[PDB]
Amino acid sequence: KTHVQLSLPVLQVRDVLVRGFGDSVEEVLSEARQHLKDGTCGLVEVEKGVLPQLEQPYVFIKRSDAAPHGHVMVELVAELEGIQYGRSGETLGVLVPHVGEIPVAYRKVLLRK
Repeated sequence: KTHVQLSLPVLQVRDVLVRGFGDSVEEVLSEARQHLKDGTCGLVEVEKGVLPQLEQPYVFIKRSDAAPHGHVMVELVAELEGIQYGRSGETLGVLVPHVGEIPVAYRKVLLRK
């Protein structure tokens, strides 16, 4: 399927144990997609002071359209030293590995895969 319904655990930035997906734009997009497929991907909501507490390159989920069955359609955009790889809508948050952190909420998304 071109899209997959996912429910992403929303993590507090100070709880996150693994603060990024790797060391290159291509690696972090690769790893983010693998973790999204494996159900091992968390979401951190972006506010003042969040991104400097995480590791670049960043992987964002961004709204790709204006929401089937409650799931917002999203796609992945990576960022490294202020350059983004991808073009999409509003940021819903930054993706990180999930390794058992307790979430504060869930974000229902339809991921363009």
